Amino acid sequence: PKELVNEWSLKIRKEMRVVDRQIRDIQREEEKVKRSVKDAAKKGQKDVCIVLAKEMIRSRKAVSKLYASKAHMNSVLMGMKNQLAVLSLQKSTEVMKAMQSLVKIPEIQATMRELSKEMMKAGIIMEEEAEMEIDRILFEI
Repeated sequence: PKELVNEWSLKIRKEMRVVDRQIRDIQREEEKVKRSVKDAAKKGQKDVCIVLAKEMIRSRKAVSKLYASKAHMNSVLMGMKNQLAVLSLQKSTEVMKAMQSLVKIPEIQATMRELSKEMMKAGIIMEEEAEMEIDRILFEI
């Protein structure tokens, strides 16, 4: 199954773009929240700042989880590079676990699980102090 790899690669790579895109937006959005946060600071609106702040943390986590996804994707792409050399299809216990952590990202969430079948077939398988992070970013901006 050399034919499969080439397509899968492409699919995987295509989701990678979605991932870059989604990040590009979240960041474009943080540019803005940053400004608001400042404005609200200058006008002494504490509650607007705290709130927007939670918006910011939420973003950072969002983006991070995304870059983590990009990694997982590359692990899987690598596994594809490999599958080419492994004289057939061997059960790369690597591209197993990555594609198990990948079927849990909203946007790529759907497809992945379907690629996971195509593969599994005849081949491979207290944040209570996060009330301190906000107070941090406020300061950090």
